[PDB]
Amino acid sequence: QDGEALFKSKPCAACHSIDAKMVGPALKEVAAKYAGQEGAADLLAGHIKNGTQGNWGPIPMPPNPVTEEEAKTLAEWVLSLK
Ligand code: HEC
Ligand SMILES: [Zn+2]
Ligand SMILES: [Zn+2]
Repeated sequence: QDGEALFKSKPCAACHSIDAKMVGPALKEVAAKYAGQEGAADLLAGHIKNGTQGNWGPIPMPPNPVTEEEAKTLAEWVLSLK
């Protein structure tokens, strides 16, 4: 599956929109923040799979039910969002 397909088949939409702020940052805003940051795809892939907190606010993103390979597809897709 591609990034947009995984975005809908995994639980992401409970907390994220592509364009609007929900629980987590809008995915276009993640793309904007990490544009030009060397290494961002691997960083986001680990965060999508394993969870993270404190990059955008106090609310954490729990770990997600994704494989490495799904997390990498999703991270590359998120970074592509313009
Ligand atoms: C609520 C329970 C969430 C679900 C389900 C998913 N995400 Fe999330 N995400 C959420 C929050 C609250 C945050 C911000 C955390 C913080 O650091 O303040 C995030 C963050 C992201 C990011 C950005 C990470 C970064 O390093 O800046 C991405 C790319 C992201 N989330 C993607 C993502 C995907 C692909 C999900 C489905 C697999 C997903 N999230 C689930 C909240 C929640
Ligand atoms: Zn597609
Ligand atoms: Zn899967």
